Amino acid sequence: TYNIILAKSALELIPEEIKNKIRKSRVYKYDILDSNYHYKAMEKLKDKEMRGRPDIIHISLLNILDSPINHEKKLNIYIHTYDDKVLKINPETRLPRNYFRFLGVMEKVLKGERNHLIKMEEKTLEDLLNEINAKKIAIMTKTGKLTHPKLLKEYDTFIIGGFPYGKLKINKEKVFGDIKEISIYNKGLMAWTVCGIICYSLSF
Amino acid sequence: TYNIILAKSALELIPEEIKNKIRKSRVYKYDILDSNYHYKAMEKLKDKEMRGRPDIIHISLLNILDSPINHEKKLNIYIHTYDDKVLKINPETRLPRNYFRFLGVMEKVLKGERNHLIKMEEKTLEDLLNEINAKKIAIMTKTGKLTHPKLLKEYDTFIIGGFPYGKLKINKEKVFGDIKEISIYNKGLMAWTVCGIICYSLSF
Ligand SMILES: Nc1ncnc2c1ncn2[C@@H]1O[C@H](C[C@@H](N)CC[C@H](N)C(=O)O)[C@@H](O)[C@H]1O
Ligand SMILES: Nc1ncnc2c1ncn2[C@@H]1O[C@H](C[C@@H](N)CC[C@H](N)C(=O)O)[C@@H](O)[C@H]1O
Repeated sequence: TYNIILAKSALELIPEEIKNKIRKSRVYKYDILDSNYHYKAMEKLKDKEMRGRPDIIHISLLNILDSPINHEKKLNIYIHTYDDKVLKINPETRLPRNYFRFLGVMEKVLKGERNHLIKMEEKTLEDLLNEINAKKIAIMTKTGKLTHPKLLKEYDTFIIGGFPYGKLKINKEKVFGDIKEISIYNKGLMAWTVCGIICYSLSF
Repeated sequence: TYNIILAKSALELIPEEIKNKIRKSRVYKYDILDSNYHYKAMEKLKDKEMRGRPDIIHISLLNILDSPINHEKKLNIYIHTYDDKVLKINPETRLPRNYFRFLGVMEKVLKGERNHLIKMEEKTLEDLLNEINAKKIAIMTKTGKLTHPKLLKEYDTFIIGGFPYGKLKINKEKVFGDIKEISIYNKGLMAWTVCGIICYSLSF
């Protein structure tokens, strides 16, 4: 099996820090940080530029969950969040295609309510890698070594940034497995495209 | 330069027959049929089971538009709809990631408002195929002949149903080019997954 991880993902409950600046409305009734609705209240938020984009996770998961490699039960799926929660997504999860419905599911999971298909734990990215015994880790990034996807089969673990803008940073000395930075294209792609390219390279 | 077509797509202004059963609301203000909001009003609509799913198109287009093969300007992109409209999607279209905003864009286009990146014409699928001079056509369907994605490069035109349930029906006698039915996997996949698999085959 392969592990696929969307890491430092822009999927969080609204940070206490800024709840005071959030005026609630009926157009958006979720406690999930979303820049489309909280852009102002996020102005002085640390790393604001990489937070508040849950649709990156939604769209990527729609791609991952439906991929042949996942239908063949050959994937382990994890969402690691900006604030160090890890969601293990059961391969048979039926993810709502509706964005708001999606937010509703995630809101409950992140608040610790039980979900037999999506397990949540508090955990750093590095600890996750060690506990699943990731051995050869490909960190996907447009600034890594250009690499043909037919070579991706050589790694057992793939990490894709689940965030809008930035670069994925990981503490080498805290990870037992070997980490390699890998680009599969010379332009910046969206996260779900990268997830798709990985999944399909694993089947074909 | 390849043609990719999402065909008989579940993307329509509310059908004349059931307009009287559907009121704009604050929850969903768009004149686009969506069964997540209009399920009951669609009870007695013909082919209801393959209509009212704009999200299939939204997600597929997000995959297509961000694919390397499209960044390299090697795609022509078409949405053919259930009611015989054809939307030509400029490769540089920046499609809203937000579903409702996507609906707002598509609603205007379908109503005939000028959009310089998305052109709309009344047109059947067969007519579309003839106009673009499709010669070697792969119709994707799980029931077709299984074909490793590696071979997709031999065709010039790909057709994927932009609908939830059923099978694409095409009058071959009305089509100049050659049509083969092709399966890329031994299981029903979602349309966006098939689009993605095709797009990535074309680049690797
Ligand atoms: N050309 C690429 N090769 C490998 N991974 C990529 C590529 N483009 C985007 N990604 C992944 O997509 C994630 C989220 C992106 N919105 C950020 C892209 C950013 N330009 C980057 O390469 O880090 C990134 O953190 C990367 O992991
Ligand atoms: N295993 C598959 N191999 C090739 N194309 C597929 C496959 N599964 C779905 N598609 C395409 O995706 C479209 C949308 C589907 N939701 C329809 C599912 C239906 N089971 C079918 O294969 O036709 C279909 O019209 C096909 O064009």
